[PDB]
Amino acid sequence: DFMLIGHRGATGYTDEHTIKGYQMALDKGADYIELDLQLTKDNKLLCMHDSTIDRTTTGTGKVGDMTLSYIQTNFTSLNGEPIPSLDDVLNHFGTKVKYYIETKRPFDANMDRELLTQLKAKGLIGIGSERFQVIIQSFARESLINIHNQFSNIPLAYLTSTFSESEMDDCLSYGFYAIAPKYTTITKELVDLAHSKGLKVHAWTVNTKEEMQSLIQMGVDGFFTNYLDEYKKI
Ligand SMILES: O=P(O)(O)OC[C@H](O)CO
Ligand SMILES: [Ca+2]
Repeated sequence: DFMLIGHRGATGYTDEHTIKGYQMALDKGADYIELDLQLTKDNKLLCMHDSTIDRTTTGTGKVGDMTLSYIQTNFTSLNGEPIPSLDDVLNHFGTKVKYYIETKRPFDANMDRELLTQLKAKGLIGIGSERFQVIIQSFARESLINIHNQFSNIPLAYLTSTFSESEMDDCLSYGFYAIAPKYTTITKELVDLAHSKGLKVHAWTVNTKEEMQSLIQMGVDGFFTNYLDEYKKI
């Protein structure tokens, strides 16, 4: 009844968005590994939070300006792990793990298409797939609506830095499964209102046991954390 999400893998303990980090998240008790995706010049999907590789890799530049091959052959994560593609992660873990996958902005129909192509190739969506094995999240309503039009049974989470009744109503209108608000905007009254509308609430990004306890008392259905070991201390 509660979803513990490893934010970019196990970010508090190791490099974000590495297969080593995704594995560490699973080892530390995450229900879901969380991927952020950026579109390469050749319309492949890179596990990368920022539009640019400058902060987290040995390289620089916009992901959209380089081919997947150029990025993976020339650069590594800060501490030397490979920079994984969506394909690399799905090939590594297959149907053994649950994925919480963000389409980063700007909205791009090519990103949505490539995401659905890679998931379908592993049987993670469409016929015979387990509901909740993949949740897709975005700040871009356009990405979630486009995906919902193509694969109506994938649970979708709308990412927001606010938590208003108008946003909950939009989630209902477009058939989204969850609203995913910044955790400091959440109150028990707002969670109860979301629940009354048939929405789940997935809070991000909570990093202390005290703040985890507060969110659980408010009745959130899940949260994203950098520090999975803190959940075992609640
Ligand atoms: O860390 P960000 O910037 O992707 O913020 C959203 C949370 O990670 C939940 O996807
Ligand atoms: Ca994210």
